[PDB]
Amino acid sequence: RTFSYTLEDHTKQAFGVMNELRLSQQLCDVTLQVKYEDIPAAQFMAHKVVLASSSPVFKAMFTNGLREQGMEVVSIEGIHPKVMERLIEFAYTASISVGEKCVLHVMNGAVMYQIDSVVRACADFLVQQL
Amino acid sequence: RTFSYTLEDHTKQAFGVMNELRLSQQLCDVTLQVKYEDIPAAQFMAHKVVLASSSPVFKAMFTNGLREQGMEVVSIEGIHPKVMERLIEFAYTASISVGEKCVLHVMNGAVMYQIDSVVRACADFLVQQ
Ligand SMILES: [Ca+2]
Repeated sequence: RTFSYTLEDHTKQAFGVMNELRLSQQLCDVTLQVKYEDIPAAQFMAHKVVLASSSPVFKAMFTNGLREQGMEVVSIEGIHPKVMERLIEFAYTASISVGEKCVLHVMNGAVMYQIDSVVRACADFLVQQL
Repeated sequence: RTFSYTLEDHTKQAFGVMNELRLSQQLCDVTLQVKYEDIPAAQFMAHKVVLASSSPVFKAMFTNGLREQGMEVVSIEGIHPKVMERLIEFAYTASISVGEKCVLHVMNGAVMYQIDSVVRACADFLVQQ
């Protein structure tokens, strides 16, 4: 005989704790430094695994080579802090919420990190405004 | 107007990748060394955030002390490797599967790491037997 059990809510509970840890700045091993014209650089701390889990681009970036130990700082250009903030929040929560006139720029930021699900959703939202 | 989107399956997909990373032994920042009487220590590579997300014991263990630089090796005693394996698998997949006659020792491990859900399921199983 075999005992089996699965907790249906597990991955949502778990992500809830991981997001708490991100906001507390605990266990974080990467800092995203986001530089946008004529405004100060912003910093977002996160966990590489979590970014990897949602984005093949971050996955490739953090499994390639092997970086000298500790806090990695990654320079990001071409994307507003607030777009990156929203992609990060998506990785950690499963949700994103954006002013309708800026959906195009979020989409492009999701393109850049190959977050296909938010690329599609953005796209479908733009197509129903035609 | 506002644009709103949630991907309902996101957290299952993302745990699927995190689990692949664990099995490919990439990005790992902790190696558990599990020692058990008259058997050599077994190693298990995992991601601290992930273990912390599923176990307050792991959470406390990795948030206490200093922001560790790189791979930490951690001695563990009082749990067979295979019990730890199944708890780690549970953390990363939401599922655990064990032969009936060892449910008790799995329950004990889940108590040790304060995985409450698997404690309750193991209890439930042992009472209706
Ligand atoms: Ca408890």
